[PDB]
Amino acid sequence: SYKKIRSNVYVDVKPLSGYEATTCNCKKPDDDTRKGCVDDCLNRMIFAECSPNTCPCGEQCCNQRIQRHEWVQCLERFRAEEKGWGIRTKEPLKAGQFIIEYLGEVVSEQEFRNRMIEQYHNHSDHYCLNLDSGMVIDSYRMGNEARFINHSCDPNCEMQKWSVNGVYRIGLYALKDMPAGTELTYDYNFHSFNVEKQQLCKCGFEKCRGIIG
Ligand SMILES: C[S@@+](CC[C@H](N)C(=O)[O-])C[C@H]1O[C@@H](n2cnc3c(N)ncnc32)[C@H](O)[C@@H]1O
Ligand SMILES: [Zn+2]
Ligand SMILES: [Zn+2]
Ligand SMILES: [Zn+2]
Repeated sequence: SYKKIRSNVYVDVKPLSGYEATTCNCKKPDDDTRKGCVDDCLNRMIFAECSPNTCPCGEQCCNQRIQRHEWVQCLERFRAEEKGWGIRTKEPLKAGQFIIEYLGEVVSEQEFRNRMIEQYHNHSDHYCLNLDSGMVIDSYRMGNEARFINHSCDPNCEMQKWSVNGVYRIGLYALKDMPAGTELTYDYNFHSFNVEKQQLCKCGFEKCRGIIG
């Protein structure tokens, strides 16, 4: 029962990273076929996508994934046993691959708290990641499919914080290759917000830490 958005909705804050990542220097290819910014390009080293208007690789680069909204067209929602809904791929996924950007209403730490008691009173799930400087990305009412990814103590994905054109945004990247049909997951510990609301983890894992978060 959420509203589908294609981009973050900035409520009362601004996640300005404060660092103008420019001149990624990594050289441009030669074949339209292949890509431009290998596993290098000085920018990707400080998790800062390249500003289109300067990247040596022109329109055919690969470190602007979050900007160009280059999400994977495979994710499929589905009923996860004792975890309600969940997301999974229909196409395999090499590791380190950009999977999708995590959207929502980016709000302050206090703006969220209020929502946490003023509206998310009688609520079961927890939809929001830590963004930066207390600012949070709330997705209880708005966001995309990522809001549907479950937690695992042995994640196959990691949420990463990148400076995009001067604004911190969060993308979901794979940690390990995955066979089609595999459910995407990430560790809510260093990413998801902090509310003493707790739940038993149906992670289904050997050394599972027992509790979410
Ligand atoms: C943002 S939602 C993920 C989508 C959700 N499964 C649904 O049906 O709408 C987060 C909630 O899903 C459930 N969940 C996600 N991962 C879980 C896990 N490993 N174990 C148990 N519950 C999980 C918990 O209620 C948690 O608060
Ligand atoms: Zn570069
Ligand atoms: Zn670039
Ligand atoms: Zn677990």
